[PDB]
Amino acid sequence: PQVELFVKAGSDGAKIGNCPFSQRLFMVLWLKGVTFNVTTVDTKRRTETVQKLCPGGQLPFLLYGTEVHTDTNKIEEFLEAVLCPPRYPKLAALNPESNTAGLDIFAKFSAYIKNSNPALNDNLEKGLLKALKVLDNYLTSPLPEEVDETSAEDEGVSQRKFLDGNELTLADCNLLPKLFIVQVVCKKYRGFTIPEAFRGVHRYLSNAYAREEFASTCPDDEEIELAYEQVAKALK
Repeated sequence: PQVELFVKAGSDGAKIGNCPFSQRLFMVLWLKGVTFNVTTVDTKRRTETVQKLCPGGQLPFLLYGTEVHTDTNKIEEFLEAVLCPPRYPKLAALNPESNTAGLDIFAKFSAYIKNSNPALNDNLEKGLLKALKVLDNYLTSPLPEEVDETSAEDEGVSQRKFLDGNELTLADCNLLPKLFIVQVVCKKYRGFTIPEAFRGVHRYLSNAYAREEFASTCPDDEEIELAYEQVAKALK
């Protein structure tokens, strides 16, 4: 059955532009191993097909067979439920807390980057750093599967590659595109990088950057910087 993912186009109206929902879904369909097409949508010059398919204008959206699905959380849940085993791997996290760890990082970033109040900058920076810390703690805390892990290097320190264990799950598909925006935008416009001190966060990222499902679905750095330029330059 035809699977077509419609995603935000970038600055030339045709390549993949900034959108962490679009990347999340691209990652979910890559991980499922299904055959799909991805179509970019220049929201300033929508085609008549797109206009007819998705009158509301939500983006990203999914065309499945003849059915149109909107809202990323809904599209992911639908895909998880319809692209299911034996044919397709389940990608849902086993540990519910894998789906919440790091949930506030993107909101704290957005507040920090859109801020133009010089007196709030350090406060918002610290709010971003604390959210990254919560994530780091989740990543260095052994998961259930690792209880009293006989093979641990350090006592009570986790070794797994990703949020929920050693395989990418739907929780990584949500979080990783958001962290990529954070890293790209914060480096270009605030001179901010995630502290090397967050060792769980940097291990997670090195492992993710080594996977093509993540690396090959990232928009070009340039598109994210372009999308964030106006707001991130507000701070004087």
